[PDB]
Amino acid sequence: KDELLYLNKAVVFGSGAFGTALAMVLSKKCREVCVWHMNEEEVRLVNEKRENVLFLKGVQLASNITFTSDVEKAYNGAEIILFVIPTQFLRGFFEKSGGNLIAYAKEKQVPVLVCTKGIERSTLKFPAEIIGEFLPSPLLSVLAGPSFAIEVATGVFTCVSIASADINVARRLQRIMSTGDRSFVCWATTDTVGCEVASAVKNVLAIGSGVANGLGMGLNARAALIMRGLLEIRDLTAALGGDGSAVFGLAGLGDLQLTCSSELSRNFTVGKKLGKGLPIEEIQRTSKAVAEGVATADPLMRLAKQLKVKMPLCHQIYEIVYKKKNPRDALADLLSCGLQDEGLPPLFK
Amino acid sequence: KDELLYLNKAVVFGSGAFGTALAMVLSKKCREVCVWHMNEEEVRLVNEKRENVLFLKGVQLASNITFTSDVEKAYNGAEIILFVIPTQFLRGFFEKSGGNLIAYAKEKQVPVLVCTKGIERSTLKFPAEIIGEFLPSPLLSVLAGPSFAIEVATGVFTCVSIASADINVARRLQRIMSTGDRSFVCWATTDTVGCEVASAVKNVLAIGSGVANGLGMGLNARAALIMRGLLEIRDLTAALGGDGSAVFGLAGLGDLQLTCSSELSRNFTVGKKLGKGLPIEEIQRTSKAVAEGVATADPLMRLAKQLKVKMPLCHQIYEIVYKKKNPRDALADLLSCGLQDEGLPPLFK
Ligand SMILES: NC(=O)c1c[n+]([C@@H]2O[C@H](COP(=O)([O-])OP(=O)(O)OC[C@H]3O[C@@H](n4cnc5c(N)ncnc54)[C@H](O)[C@@H]3O)[C@@H](O)[C@H]2O)ccc1[C@H](O)C(=O)COP(=O)(O)O
Ligand SMILES: NC(=O)c1c[n+]([C@@H]2O[C@H](COP(=O)([O-])OP(=O)(O)OC[C@H]3O[C@@H](n4cnc5c(N)ncnc54)[C@H](O)[C@@H]3O)[C@@H](O)[C@H]2O)ccc1[C@H](O)C(=O)COP(=O)(O)O
Repeated sequence: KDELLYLNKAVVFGSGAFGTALAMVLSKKCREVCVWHMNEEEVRLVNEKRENVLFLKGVQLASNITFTSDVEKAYNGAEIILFVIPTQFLRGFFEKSGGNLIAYAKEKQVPVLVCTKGIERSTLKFPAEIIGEFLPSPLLSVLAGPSFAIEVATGVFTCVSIASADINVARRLQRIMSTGDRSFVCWATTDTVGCEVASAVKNVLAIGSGVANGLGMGLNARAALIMRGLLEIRDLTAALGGDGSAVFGLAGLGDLQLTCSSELSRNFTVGKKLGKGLPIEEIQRTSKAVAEGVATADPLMRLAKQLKVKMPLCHQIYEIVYKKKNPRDALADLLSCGLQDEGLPPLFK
Repeated sequence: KDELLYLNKAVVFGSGAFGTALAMVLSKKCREVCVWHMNEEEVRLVNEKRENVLFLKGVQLASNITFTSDVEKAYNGAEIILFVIPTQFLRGFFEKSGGNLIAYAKEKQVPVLVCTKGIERSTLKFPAEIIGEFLPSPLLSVLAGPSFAIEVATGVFTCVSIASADINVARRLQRIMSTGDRSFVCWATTDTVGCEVASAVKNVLAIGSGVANGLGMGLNARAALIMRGLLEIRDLTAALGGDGSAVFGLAGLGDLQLTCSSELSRNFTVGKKLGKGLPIEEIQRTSKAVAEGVATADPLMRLAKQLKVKMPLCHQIYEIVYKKKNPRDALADLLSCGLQDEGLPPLFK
């Protein structure tokens, strides 16, 4: 079935750049799209201006997108639910505001699409695992790929993966999310673990790429970091029981290479500033958008230690981000290994 | 052993941007480096200016680099030979000027490092196979990775792969080419087929990335092209009997992602101009540097046909370059497939 599905209503819990961008996609597919934001005064401003002046400036909202601070008005009648709340705020949302949403989603068996990327600080859980404490796992699918919000929001060609345990669920969602003007194209997979691992780790690597840039290194170095970094995604995926199909697909390779290669990435930008010598405390004090890699770096290290997975690049980035290791010392220690084989396994016999 | 090796002399056959860049690397490892160039008047100019004003403007040559037009003086006493002559000119060099060089390399068993990328028009041969008509296989190794000439020549951090059938040869060359200031770092491998396929095909794909950019597409689109394109490298590598370890290594993923992402790529730049509406004939007449993808695209299609390997992106790129196909029509034909699975095989159970 290559034919598109359309809905009466979608709800997006996530008022940031990406939640808004995905609301813009859904506006083409749904009669009505509701976006939930926590602050009522800010909601009124966004609705009045027909522009998310908080988190996606310069993009006029479609008329069929409405912001609200009322969780129940947001989800009522929704036929798909998207979560795009940043990782470290997801749990709080369900604890504070999620009770009746949970009962609704369960009652009406509403598909949930997790678009958040990262690892939660103390629990070491991926976003879908956080959500899985509150909602049944069969309702949960994962969206992941190279999808900068500004390009997605304005309908510039974008490919993403949708992962679900059951491939027929992924294929249905692919028909809901994909657009007939071919601006947003989804590809189905079952590798939910590979998708979420790649998504979380790629943000940490992107800080590394930004550090390289800030230190005055070039495009050759960036390419080397992407290539060696993907190995870390691959090894963690294997240790966590993922089948690894996502690693060299849109969620892994595609998103990793995208995020490591542009200042549009908030994580890249954090890296650049660290490489130029700013402390993380000042970066984060003056930042108006979430850089998930910052909070992910520590729980990623703890998870990898637990599973005995060596992640040399992510380890040094963690040292820079959380232990104030001078980026030049981190670089030196990274390259202290001496000469080696590329060391990749054959794909073929 | 990971201690560096130093030579008395190296010779580089290839006076272009990359040959000159690699001579700059070798000037750190060798007492003397000779670069062969076909034209004596231009040789005198380069030597006088202490700058390759023909093909690498703005970079001052090390004092221990000398250009020459005399083949026999170039290789005399050299303990490594690099070939960096563009693919379509390699054969002519051996037929017209290579007789004594060939005897020297054989008699003294001098390691030869092939740095040229592409596929030769009539024969469908990779650069090491062309050279392999004249020099025996145990002397041939291949250099491949994300290594833009300007960054290499000026000592900005670069990683490359060196492939040889015997891993011990590759590891020896790695010790000769890698620098102690850690500016140029080599990784050993045996996947010579994978390296050379990736090197040839990535140039064609880079034209495609350029076309996307010239058509006004964004970074999300670029990431998708890189991800899908690598599958074509992978499939062709399998058909040609490579073990595929290089596909997601520096030669494949690394070099592809680099070349598809920067106007420093000659092939990207050709693509961009094609995407903007310029005919290939105008591009080629105002071109001051080789775009290997242009000439490669034809034999690449013939080889893929011969092997029954589908290469959907490379096919459309070939149509744009050789058959006057409107880039917008090529894009439409690419995007007419309907919704699919990502369809990558698992790496693990
Ligand atoms: N922005 C993107 O391009 C992008 C974003 N994501 C993910 O989307 C998630 C949402 O982040 P966002 O980009 O929408 O973030 P803003 O920083 O734009 O929004 C902040 C939201 O958080 C709320 N918020 C802020 N503070 C609080 C507190 N204290 N409490 C509760 N709620 C709060 C606020 O009200 C907004 O709703 C996050 O997990 C990202 O990893 C995935 C895909 C893409 C891209 O493919 C991508 O991955 C981009 O890479 P990158 O390197 O990430 O740019
Ligand atoms: N330039 C690079 O950054 C680069 C270049 N290469 C390869 O190096 C090989 C040599 O190319 P070059 O870049 O040095 O090319 P110039 O165009 O700089 O030199 C032309 C040479 O050809 C001679 N020449 C010119 N016309 C003739 C004729 N008619 N007869 C004989 N000899 C001739 C001339 O005298 C020079 O020696 C070629 O196969 C490339 O694929 C690999 C690695 C890198 C980079 O990683 C890389 O791959 C770059 O990607 P890209 O997309 O390619 O930019």
